[PDB]
Amino acid sequence: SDQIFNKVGSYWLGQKANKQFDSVGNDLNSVSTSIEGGTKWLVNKIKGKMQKPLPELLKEYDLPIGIFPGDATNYEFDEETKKLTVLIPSICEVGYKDSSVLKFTTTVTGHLEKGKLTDVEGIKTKVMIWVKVTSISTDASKVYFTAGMKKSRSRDAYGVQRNGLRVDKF
Repeated sequence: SDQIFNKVGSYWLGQKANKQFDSVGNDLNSVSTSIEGGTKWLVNKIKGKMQKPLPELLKEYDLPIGIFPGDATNYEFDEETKKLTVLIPSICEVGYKDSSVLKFTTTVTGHLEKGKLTDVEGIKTKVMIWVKVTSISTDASKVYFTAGMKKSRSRDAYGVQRNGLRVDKF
């Protein structure tokens, strides 16, 4: 004797959805460098000309001090800097009871103007206070040493009158 009935229902549903966000990246690139090659002389002719009549002109755009050796007083300027740079052959530190001691660096920068070179960057000068911007005011003729009349030196003898030796030349 049977009348058994067990119906089981089955439902179906399918949730379909999709959200996939990703992000695209990017990177930066910047490579740069530089060298120096202003001095160029494959010939070694021992005289302040090298191979071109240039060095006279540099000192010519500069003041009549010529510093002393003729090696220094080079007239150059940088591009990015736009500050003029005078090349001194070697770093000379000159000290005497004059004041104390003065440091003349090689590649010094400053505001060069026809007549006077104002505000340097490399020449630490102590005449009374130690300052690295004490500059050389010249009247395109007479010179007033780096400080501004604080040290009285006559252009007459060799331009700038102090006993220093830029240790690059003998």
